[PDB]
Amino acid sequence: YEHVTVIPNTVGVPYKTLVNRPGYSPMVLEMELLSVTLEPTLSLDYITCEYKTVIPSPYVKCCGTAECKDKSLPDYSCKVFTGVYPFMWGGAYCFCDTENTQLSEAHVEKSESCKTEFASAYRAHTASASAKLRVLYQGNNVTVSAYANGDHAVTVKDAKFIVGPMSSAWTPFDNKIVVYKGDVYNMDYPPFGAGRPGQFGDIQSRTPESEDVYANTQLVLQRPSAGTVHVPYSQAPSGFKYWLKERGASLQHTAPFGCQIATNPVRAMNCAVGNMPISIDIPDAAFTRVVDAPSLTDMSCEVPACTHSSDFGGVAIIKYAASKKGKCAVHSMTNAVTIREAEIEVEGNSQLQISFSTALASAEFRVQVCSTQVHCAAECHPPKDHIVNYPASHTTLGVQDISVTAMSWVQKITGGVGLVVAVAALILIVVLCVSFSR
Amino acid sequence: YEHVTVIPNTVGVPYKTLVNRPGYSPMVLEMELLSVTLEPTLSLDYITCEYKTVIPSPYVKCCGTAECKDKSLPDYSCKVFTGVYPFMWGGAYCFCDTENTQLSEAHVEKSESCKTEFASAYRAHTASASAKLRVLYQGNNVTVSAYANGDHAVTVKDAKFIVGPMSSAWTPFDNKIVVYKGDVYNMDYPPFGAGRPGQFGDIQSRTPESEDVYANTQLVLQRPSAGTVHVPYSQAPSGFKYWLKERGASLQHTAPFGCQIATNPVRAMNCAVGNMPISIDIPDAAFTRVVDAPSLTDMSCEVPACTHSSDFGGVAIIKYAASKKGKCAVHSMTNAVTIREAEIEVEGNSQLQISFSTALASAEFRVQVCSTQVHCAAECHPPKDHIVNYPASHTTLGVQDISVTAMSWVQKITGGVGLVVAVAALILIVVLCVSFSR
Repeated sequence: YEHVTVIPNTVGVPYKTLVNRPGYSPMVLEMELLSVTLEPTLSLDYITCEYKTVIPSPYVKCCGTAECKDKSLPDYSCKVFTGVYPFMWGGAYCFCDTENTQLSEAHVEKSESCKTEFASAYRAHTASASAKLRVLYQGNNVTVSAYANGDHAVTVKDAKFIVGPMSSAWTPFDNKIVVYKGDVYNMDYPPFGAGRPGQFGDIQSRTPESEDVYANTQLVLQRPSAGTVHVPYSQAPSGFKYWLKERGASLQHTAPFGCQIATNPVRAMNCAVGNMPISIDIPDAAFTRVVDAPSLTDMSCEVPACTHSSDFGGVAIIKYAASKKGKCAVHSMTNAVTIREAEIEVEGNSQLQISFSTALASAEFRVQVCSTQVHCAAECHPPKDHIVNYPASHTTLGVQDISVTAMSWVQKITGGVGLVVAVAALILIVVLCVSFSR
Repeated sequence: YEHVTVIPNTVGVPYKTLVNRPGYSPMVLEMELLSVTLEPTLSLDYITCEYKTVIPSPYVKCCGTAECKDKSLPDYSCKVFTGVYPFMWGGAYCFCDTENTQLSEAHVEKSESCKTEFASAYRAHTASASAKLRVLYQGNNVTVSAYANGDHAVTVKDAKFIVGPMSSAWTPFDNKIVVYKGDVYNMDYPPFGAGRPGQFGDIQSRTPESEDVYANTQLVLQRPSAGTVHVPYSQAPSGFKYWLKERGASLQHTAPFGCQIATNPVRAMNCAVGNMPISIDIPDAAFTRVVDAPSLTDMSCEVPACTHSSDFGGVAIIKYAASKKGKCAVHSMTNAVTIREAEIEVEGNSQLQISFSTALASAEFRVQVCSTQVHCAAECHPPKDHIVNYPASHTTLGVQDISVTAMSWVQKITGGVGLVVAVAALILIVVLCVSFSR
């Protein structure tokens, strides 16, 4: 039997609904989203990582100039210094006191580490929504996994399930993202070949394995110090190493809608935004005929206590007379009153208990048992503890239009001045009428 | 020295621009898009391919009933038939004339073909633009390849080039596409698990090596014929084998803007749409001081013949005096006239000749030679040949007003009608003024 419904896109809250097949007993489903995953489509622009600077042993020309020369390497720089006279441990290295020169040359490369310590700059396109769901019927507690595409029907225990797409098209990932490990960031990273010295992207590669290193480190060689064979230089420190210190909190902490964020694959999970359609077929053997029911009548309903506790702070007694032993479903007709139970056993002339939850300070609602309906009404006290660790187990209040019973003061004063206006108008009509008549 | 320009995004047409550095003799840059490529970002929804049906030997129970054992295979079916009496080549297979039964069972799988003969259904998220370009200065053709991101500067022959961003989003791929080999198609393929019998998508899997076969063939078994041991059945013929026939024309033959389309990876090429921004920073060593250059004087244009052909249909001769031998730029100040040449050379008192292309019926234009301008004028006779095998070597006409000389017929009739109105209005104003003087 085909049935169709919509549940809010809120993880870990049970939403509960009535299958009402014509000619057969009703039954109550409940289901909850165990997980919802948005998963964007990623375009790699470039990999950023720590650079190394390569500085070969400097060539020193005794008694003449070294010729300078060009080379094509990613940030290559070169100079010839004149009037050097280096000493090594045993003596002066040069045969004459002056007219020597030192060539010096350097270039940047990816570090050996860039296999492991690197970050990825991605553009992120729209997302392959996926979902995981628990459902309960007649004591069959069962789980299903699916895409949210509104097709791809999954069968289990000869039931069949279809889900999505959700009404929301929001995602926390912006058009540009960077990922490092578990951390992923919305940031407007510089395009390939656009990155400055000493900032994220001062060195870039199209892929982690490519040799086409872009680098912009502003390396400058400097005059070697007196008597000494070293190669001094000046250069902006790694823009990556600085970003690792500066970066701040990733989307796992900063993101809207209470969502959780994960990597490989890049995912956003359990976003509390919008609502989700689902359709379910349950096998026609799972229904008892409307005459095979317990057949119960002459109900009345009673409320020992009620409290708007964000969970099942209401408790009620239902009186009944039932023709035989039989399993019975129970459900609440009104969106502002959710119910803990779903099915129960009845026999004979007796009474039964249920628990319920509401925002209402005066709970008025109808309970649909097996085929048959009863009205329930009681005053509901406020809860006493302030803050709690779980989301409210019911719909929000109609704050404009579901004020309490004993708000009848509003009707009492509205008639208390509405009749004053009525008499004022009727008086004015009579005196106006005689003034037209004469 | 840095110069910026924009050229129409139209492959294989050369465009011309004038390098301008104050205090240095000018030079002319010619460039040509050799190709431009859009590569869309693909997410694989599923593979499809020819199915195979598997039909094991039928179990025949002599002298009793066989019965189904169910199993979750991708399009499984089972049936049992009664009163069968199968023969084999030597006689009856069953011991007795009736009370026999044949179980028949079947399912479907991917064929073994699906590594070779398959089609691939993709979503196609936004593309990245790659461009291959030729450019010419200092007598040398040079060629550069870049991403058109607008920032990824490429250096070649000691000059630095940057290109893009692409000034339009337009892409020949729809949001969903399928590919086969070289063929790609825009089509609204059915979602995963949504496929109908006898159409594209009647068997699907999320990768070609996966075992997650969705299938919907409507396979149904039939009762065997008299005396015979086979398994007859009805099934919708493999919908991929029909789509290989019913295929239509791939986007390579049907797409807008005259583009070419190819696979590995999927690419659109040479879409003649929008325009391409370019910046080039040629070395300061390419210039020579204007105080040294052979700067022209007494320049006198003449145009022996002209036609608004789609190639260089007109020719001009310039009488000149020049102080010394040297290089000399030529460029056209009027967008409706394109000069063929670039950086000619000049000496003495003499003449030179140069060729141009134009849509103008009565070409008048200014030619900027080295550091100085001359005014040039002609009548154009229309080309004799309808149809040519190449695009126009000139700008599209500003036909909103850009038109012949001997349009002075407009000045004649608009002047005559203007004067008869002006005289009629003056006569009215005089008589109106003296009849106001009363």
